[PDB]
Amino acid sequence: AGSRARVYAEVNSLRSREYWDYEAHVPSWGNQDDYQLVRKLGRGKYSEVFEAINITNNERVVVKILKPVKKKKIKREVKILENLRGGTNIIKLIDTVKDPVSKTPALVFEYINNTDFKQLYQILTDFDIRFYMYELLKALDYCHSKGIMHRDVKPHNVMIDHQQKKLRLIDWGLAEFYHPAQEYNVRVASRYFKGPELLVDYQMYDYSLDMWSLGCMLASMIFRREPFFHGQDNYDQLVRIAKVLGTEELYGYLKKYHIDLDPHFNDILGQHSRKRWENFIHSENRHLVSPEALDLLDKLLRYDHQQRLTAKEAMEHPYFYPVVKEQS
Ligand SMILES: OCCCn1nnc2c(Br)c(Br)c(Br)c(Br)c21
Ligand SMILES: NCCc1ccc(Cl)c(Cl)c1
Ligand SMILES: NCCc1ccc(Cl)c(Cl)c1
Ligand SMILES: [Cl-]
Ligand SMILES: [Cl-]
Ligand code: NA
Ligand code: NA
Repeated sequence: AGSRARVYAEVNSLRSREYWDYEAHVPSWGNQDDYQLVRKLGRGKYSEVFEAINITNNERVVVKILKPVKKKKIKREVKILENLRGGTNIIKLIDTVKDPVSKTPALVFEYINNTDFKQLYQILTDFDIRFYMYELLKALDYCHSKGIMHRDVKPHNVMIDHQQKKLRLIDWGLAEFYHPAQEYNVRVASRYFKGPELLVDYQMYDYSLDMWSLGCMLASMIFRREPFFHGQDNYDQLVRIAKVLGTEELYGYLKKYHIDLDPHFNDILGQHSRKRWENFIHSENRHLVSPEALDLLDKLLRYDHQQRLTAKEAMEHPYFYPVVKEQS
């Protein structure tokens, strides 16, 4: 009874228990021998990712081989991906497979030809940013409507094929089901994309965490400061936020939710006014900034997770009118 989501709060309760009870999920594990690994694409604490070919039909795919130890987390990611099947701009899980001898599991995803935006021919326009942000919001509205928080929204988890104009939200390994009043682990998201709720150890968070991360991406793309809030560690991350949003405003948020603040913060927060968003504009980013971009940003990068726009409200904002008009 501390906080709950403004949208989609009871949606899992209204579904069959099997929908959200991922520990009870029994995946159907197909045969990894149908896939030929071509090249390594990346590696994380829990997985490694390869480009591959399905030798039975010549399809190019991505294979994520899972370090098999933590079976509950595997079931969680599999069930979430199955629940999100067909969702707009969510990476498509094609199959769940195992090495038939070792039984190590892997996930097979659709291929996306991921653009490196550091190495571009013409770099992003105002319309490009509006377009891709709208496409990303479609994925977040979809997963939130499906009762799921992504909890790791960041540029590297948003694949964009800038030639075909295709966007996919990937890496659902940290995603969870939202249940009202549930207390969640705050050790989620990338440092630069962690919401203030995580940084102050507030466990009763919801889908609005992803909307903070989204806002951080919007700020970095319109202002060209990437990442926008560049903490040196989790403590400094909150200081970077407070230098923009203000310290008195932080304390008002903490008071509202009765949040205890780790006293190490007292020695590092200092005192900071809330800054005007227009302060971030200069000649190198002016062409990407508009009154409507700043109004949207202001409504996403708020301490109070409850008062941030939902993904749908964000999609409805005038910033996206040119996108909706072109899409019609
Ligand atoms: O869902 C976790 C996925 C991990 N992961 N890491 N790098 C990826 C790239 Br490049 C592409 Br293309 C795709 Br498709 C996926 Br899938 C990738
Ligand atoms: N968290 C997954 C990050 C990741 C790893 C590899 C690739 Cl190729 C991409 Cl796009 C993104
Ligand atoms: N890896 C692509 C990250 C990215 C870049 C630009 C935009 Cl506008 C978005 Cl939504 C996402
Ligand atoms: Cl959790
Ligand atoms: Cl700053
Ligand atoms: Na898809
Ligand atoms: Na802390």
